Amino acid sequence: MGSITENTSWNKEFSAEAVNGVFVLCKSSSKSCATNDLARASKEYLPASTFKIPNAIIGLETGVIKNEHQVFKWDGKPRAMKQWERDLTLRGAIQVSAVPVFQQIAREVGEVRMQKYLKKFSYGNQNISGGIDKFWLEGQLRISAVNQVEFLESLYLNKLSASKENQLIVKEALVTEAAPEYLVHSKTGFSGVGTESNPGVAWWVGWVEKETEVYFFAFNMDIDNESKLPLRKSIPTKIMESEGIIG
Ligand SMILES: *C(=O)N1C[C@H](NOS(=O)(=O)O)CC[C@H]1C(N)=O
Ligand code: NA
Repeated sequence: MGSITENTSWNKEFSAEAVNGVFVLCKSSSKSCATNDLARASKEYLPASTFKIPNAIIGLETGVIKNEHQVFKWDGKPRAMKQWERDLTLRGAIQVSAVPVFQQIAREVGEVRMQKYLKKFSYGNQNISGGIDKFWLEGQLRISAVNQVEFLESLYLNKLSASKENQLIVKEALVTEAAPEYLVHSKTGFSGVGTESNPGVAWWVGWVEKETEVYFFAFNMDIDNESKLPLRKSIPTKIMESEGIIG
């Protein structure tokens, strides 16, 4: 990233909901990004389910995921959310955010390869300690909104250290809104409600293509009650609607 510039006009969307959080928005490239909070833009948080993006790429690159038509079969044993109790494609597993599919991917990738790829991707603090199947859920890995937009820009441009076909496969799995005039790729996350005096984090990260332009975005907020979870999309959506990007 080049520079990060404060835009105070976005604060109103946070204060109206009593949300402590940050939005980072970059037109064309991470050369120039805007944010409501310079300090929070670079503060690092657990990635939670946003980690499915690098994890999917690493799974493909290592051959743990064979291709985009692989079916991750459900063994019929209880999973923590009922929407995960079914056979899933890669896109299906990302869209329903099926943690156990990605835990098994991570186990098969292994610590050595996982560390190597997070270094190649400059992914956050690159700290995978805490258990190979949970470091991004409750371990020591942390990433900022700025770093998310840098990582997503590389993915958009096919510039990550991975094959172009594998980056294209994961990008297809990340489409969340299609209109004739714009296309959104994105991923949500929610670490949990945290503990006393130590809130969890909620995320929405991605990019928007409109006309011949591209906008990279990353939102996070502190959260201690799950009723507030939809704000992770509604606050940044309102900002991007106000900017004329979506809608
Ligand atoms: C990811 O953050 N997780 C898996 C699943 N994600 O759905 S979300 O992206 O809509 O928040 C549920 C929340 C969370 C988890 N419990 O691990
Ligand atoms: Na939501």
